Amino acid sequence: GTQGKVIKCKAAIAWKTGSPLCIEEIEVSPPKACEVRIQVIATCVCPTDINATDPKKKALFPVVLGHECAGIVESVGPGVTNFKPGDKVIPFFAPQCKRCKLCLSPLTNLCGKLRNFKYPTIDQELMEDRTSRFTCKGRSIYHFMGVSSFSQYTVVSEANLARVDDEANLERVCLIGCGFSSGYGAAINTAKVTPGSTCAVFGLGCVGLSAIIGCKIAGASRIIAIDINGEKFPKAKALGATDCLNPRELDKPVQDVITELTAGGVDYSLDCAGTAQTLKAAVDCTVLGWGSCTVVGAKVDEMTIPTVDVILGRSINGTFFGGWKSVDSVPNLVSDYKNKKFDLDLLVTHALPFESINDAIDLMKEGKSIRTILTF
Amino acid sequence: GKVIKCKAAIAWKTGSPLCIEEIEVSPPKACEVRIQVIATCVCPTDINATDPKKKALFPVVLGHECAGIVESVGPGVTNFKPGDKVIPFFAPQCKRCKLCLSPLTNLCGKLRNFKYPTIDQELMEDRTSRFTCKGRSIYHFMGVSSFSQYTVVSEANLARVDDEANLERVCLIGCGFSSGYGAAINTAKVTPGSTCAVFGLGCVGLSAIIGCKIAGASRIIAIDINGEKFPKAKALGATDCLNPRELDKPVQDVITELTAGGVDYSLDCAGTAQTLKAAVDCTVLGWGSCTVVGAKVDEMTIPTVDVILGRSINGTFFGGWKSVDSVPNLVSDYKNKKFDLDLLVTHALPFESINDAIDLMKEGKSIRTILTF
Ligand SMILES: NC(=O)C1=CN([C@@H]2O[C@H](COP(=O)(O)OP(=O)(O)OC[C@H]3O[C@@H](n4cnc5c(N)ncnc54)[C@H](O)[C@@H]3O)[C@@H](O)[C@H]2O)C=CC1
Ligand SMILES: NC(=O)C1=CN([C@@H]2O[C@H](COP(=O)(O)OP(=O)(O)OC[C@H]3O[C@@H](n4cnc5c(N)ncnc54)[C@H](O)[C@@H]3O)[C@@H](O)[C@H]2O)C=CC1
Ligand SMILES: O=CNC1CCCCC1
Ligand SMILES: O=CNC1CCCCC1
Ligand SMILES: [Zn+2]
Ligand SMILES: [Zn+2]
Ligand SMILES: [Zn+2]
Ligand SMILES: [Zn+2]
Repeated sequence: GTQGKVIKCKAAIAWKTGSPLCIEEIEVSPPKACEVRIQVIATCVCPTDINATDPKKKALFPVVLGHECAGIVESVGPGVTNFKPGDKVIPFFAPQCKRCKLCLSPLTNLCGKLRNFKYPTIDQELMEDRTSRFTCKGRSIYHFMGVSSFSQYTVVSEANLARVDDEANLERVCLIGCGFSSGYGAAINTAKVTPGSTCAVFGLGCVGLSAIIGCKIAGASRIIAIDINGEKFPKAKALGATDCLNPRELDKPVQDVITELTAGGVDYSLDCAGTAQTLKAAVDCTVLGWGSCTVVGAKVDEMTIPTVDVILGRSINGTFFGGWKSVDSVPNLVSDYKNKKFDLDLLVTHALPFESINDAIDLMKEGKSIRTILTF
Repeated sequence: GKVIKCKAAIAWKTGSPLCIEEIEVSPPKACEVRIQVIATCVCPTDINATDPKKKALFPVVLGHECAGIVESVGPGVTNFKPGDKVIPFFAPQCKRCKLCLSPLTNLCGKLRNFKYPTIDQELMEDRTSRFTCKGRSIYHFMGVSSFSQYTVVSEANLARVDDEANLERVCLIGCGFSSGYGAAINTAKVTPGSTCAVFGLGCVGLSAIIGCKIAGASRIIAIDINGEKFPKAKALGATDCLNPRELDKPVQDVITELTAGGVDYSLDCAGTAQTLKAAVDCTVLGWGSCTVVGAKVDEMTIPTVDVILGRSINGTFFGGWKSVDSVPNLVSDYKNKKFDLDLLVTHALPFESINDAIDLMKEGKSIRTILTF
């Protein structure tokens, strides 16, 4: 684990699609220029990781999945000075090189670092110099979304991580790595929820729940939580939801129930589920004139919206990592948590050994968990 | 309260052109004004009403883009008097509802059908018509019905304008110009130094180009499959012109390459499945904004990834202008030469030759044909 030397450690590898992850012993090369090798302390399983193991979806194999985590810097490549061994950090799929047009713009959190703009899931599958830091059984392993946290040690670009509070609880702040930040920021930054406004959140998993926390912090007077899984309602309400609706138990489309309940629709809707149903419902349930729909989750490649709807005032946009300038914002979210601005503990339903990663996956696929904290 | 006998164009049924008929225009009741139409244009929306594939009501007095003068006002009306120059419009501002009070929209509670606005405001406020022809009551069209020497509109559908206004040009403010102009300024919210793309170069797209220029855009790309529309687009500010028919690559890729990433704002003033798709594709990632103005199809398919990567989509209704309050100002701006509406008028024809104005429009030979009496 010493600097400059290759590290051998446990990691979950997906040798191919539609298969369960395999606990292997891999070789993690040392960081090259502008890279940082991190000791992953805690990591969660995000549906996007599972999505990668879906035969119906495009992906690269073999690969070290995982991208939501927190850890400690083990070593930094040549020329790196903003990071040093011992620092607590949180990597993320959304880079912020701070040295490009996109990074300079206050209108986006995208970065010129990103290359693929049609399949973000298969981008950042290798380091800058198009090579991998991972090796297992003489084979080269693909990185995932610039993070690959399903390994006790991973190497990431400097543009893909932030140093956080020295006293940050790595087993909770790891949620800031993707899930929490994405939903929280979708409400605050992308949808731009305003005080006294009404909101609708579709999908009550970690993202949807964080979106609710965000709407609450933003001052929404009413937050309608929608999910086909009634179990998700208690946690939703505990986080600020004022109304809960299960499309499965309604005789009318859920968007028409929301419209009636609010006498015209909500000011802001956030789809944190992403199905054909939710995407359409998320747009329909907003008020005409100024209704705003924000796409957060997306299980489908397209959404179809009537021309008359946009003409009559409905707007549609979407988020990428909650609209946060990652490097600058992540440290702030960690501080907000330290100051108890929101409670990340309510997002953790399970905590298993890394070896039990496949069980963490099943729990999620089965919708029996929000987030499962995996530790090595 | 005299009943006026005049000529007007009536659409008796779908699939048939308008007919010049002698009609009886009843006097204005409460909160109403009887206008003497001085100049009116045919808008593609007027033409669509007679298209079998489109929802519409019959019989009907079509038209909604015009300018005229007050012939007589209804009981209690004080904001209008005979002789005042006025401009009616489909976007009402009754100033008696919740929507009118809201600074986040220019919609109005007077509107009732939000799925088919073209068949809305088909009758006055008291659900009765002011038009009669051969013992038959005729529907009004979008609260205006300008294809008549005289028409009656709700007070919420008109505004008094500058006494020295050239009704022969300011009539464009009744719909086409206001919508395109406002789409750029109010809806897309074009910013100084920005790059824009305008699809469809008819009266709306051209006005959108004018809007983009006034808003300070530094680059305005004009796209149309009809190259004959470019000269005027350039005359109004277009910096680049692209004809999809003459490009081997999809026009959106050409726009993206020509701008190294796309434009900041796109405005679709054509409305086909292709332009709507191109309008979104050609915007930059991160903050690209597509504003739907024209719409020939009921739906638009947006890739989920586009929105996630920063592109946004919205639409305009009468250019987002609070009609009653804004219309008078647009007239003043023209008076002050803030922009020149004369360029939008390509032809002039006697009202009775309305069907010829319609044919010109369908041949793509015109922007706006003024119909006079
Ligand atoms: N845009 C961005 O930057 C990000 C997007 N995401 C995406 O957001 C989504 C949500 O993430 P998680 O909360 O972690 O996932 P999750 O699987 O825990 O959440 C899905 C929830 O939506 C519900 N649902 C499914 N179909 C539904 C329907 N028809 N109507 C209502 N509810 C329905 C489920 O019952 C479940 O509670 C995922 O699709 C994920 O890939 C995650 C991070 C960032
Ligand atoms: N949202 C709102 O409140 C309003 C919407 N409109 C609508 O806006 C649209 C435009 O109105 P006008 O300028 O008066 O109509 P128009 O018929 O004169 O304009 C259409 C123009 O687009 C071009 N075009 C057609 N297919 C094209 C393609 N694939 N690519 C590029 N250009 C293409 C045509 O050659 C033509 O020059 C109409 O659909 C109209 O109903 C008009 C007023 C207000
Ligand atoms: O879950 C993490 N990341 C993904 C979510 C879908 C859009 C791109 C980023
Ligand atoms: O062209 C004039 N008006 C259009 C405005 C958008 C709705 C259909 C009517
Ligand atoms: Zn994720
Ligand atoms: Zn950057
Ligand atoms: Zn019109
Ligand atoms: Zn009103």
